[PDB]
Amino acid sequence: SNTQTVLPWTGLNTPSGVAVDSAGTVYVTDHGNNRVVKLAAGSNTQTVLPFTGLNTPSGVAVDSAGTVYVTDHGNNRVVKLAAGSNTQTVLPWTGLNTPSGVAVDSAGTVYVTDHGNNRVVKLAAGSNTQTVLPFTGLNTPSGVAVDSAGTVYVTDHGNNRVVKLAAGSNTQTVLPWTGLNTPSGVAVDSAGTVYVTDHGNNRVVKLAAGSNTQTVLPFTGLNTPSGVAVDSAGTVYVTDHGNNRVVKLAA
Repeated sequence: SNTQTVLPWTGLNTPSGVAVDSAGTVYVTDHGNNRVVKLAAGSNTQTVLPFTGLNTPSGVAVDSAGTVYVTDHGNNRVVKLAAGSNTQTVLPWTGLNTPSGVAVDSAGTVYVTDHGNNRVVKLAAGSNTQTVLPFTGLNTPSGVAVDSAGTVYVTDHGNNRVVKLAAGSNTQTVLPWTGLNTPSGVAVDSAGTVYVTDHGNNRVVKLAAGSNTQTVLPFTGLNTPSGVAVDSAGTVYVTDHGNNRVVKLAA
């Protein structure tokens, strides 16, 4: 598709992050209202998830079980809420300063970019052992994604680059993403295409696996795109921060 759709949310303010589950439900960190909102596919009526005491949440992810993970930036913590529950769980991150993004893989491992500590950390499901991913040269990592192979993708906001790290590997690859400025969000689809939100150029770009040739996605009227998600159908969802809206673009 060539023309974007504005999702029927109400009362958003400076939305910071977006996730989408297998059922097409869309989840948004309504950063300016200190809450997390949820929208079923083909619904015009959001619901507010019963998190407690959030403060300018920066990012969101959802796993196969429908559990929702939120980087509660203002409180230096990451919380999760299982589907149907009213009790949030504070994850056992230690030494976590300012979480800027969160991703969860199919095995339930959680990945968090720590903006204030210039690093990316992960929590294995069940084990709850934090480890620091051996990225090198980072500078205020702003978002994170994980593909089905376990490759971790980080937007290295300070160095205008996207870097990836193969699972258990010691090889970090800079994506040959020409013209990138201040990347702020990342997502990866099942074909390994990478989607990045770019503040400097105020746009959303994508890069196919094994490609030097980006596409600028034809969104329109964006003011600071802040988060991005891609569903199994290839629909691209973007939080339009400066416009208090969430836009999407079918494949």
